Amino acid sequence: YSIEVRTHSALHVVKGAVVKTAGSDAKWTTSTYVKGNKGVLIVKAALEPDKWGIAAIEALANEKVKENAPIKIYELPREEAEKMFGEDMYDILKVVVIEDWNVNACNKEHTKTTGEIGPIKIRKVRFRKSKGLLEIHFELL
Repeated sequence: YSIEVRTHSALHVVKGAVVKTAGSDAKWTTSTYVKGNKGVLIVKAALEPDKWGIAAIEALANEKVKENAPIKIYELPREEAEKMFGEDMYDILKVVVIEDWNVNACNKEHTKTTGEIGPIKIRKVRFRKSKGLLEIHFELL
């Protein structure tokens, strides 16, 4: 797999890892970004994490990677998708679903399973109190 195909599949894993810890406080992904082996996820959240709740994310991320879960893909019509899933899928349709972790209508090339992507390490986490946003830098090995 390409260095960025992997990277991009990580976005979904990291996202689900965020949802697990933050719960409802992960309001939505405002944006993402990919460059080489390095990625950035930006989420709208009320409060900021506490070092523990940052290691927890890198941990949940890597845990999902270590259980080599299938990155399920559905190419469904405009509707039908919405009945099967719903609001939780937005930021014909191409929907990427990591069972019980993340549902996302992404439109790019992904690895087949979480294993392929490999180890995820969180580099830096920035919070903007001004805007209510959480920025999460990471890269693969």
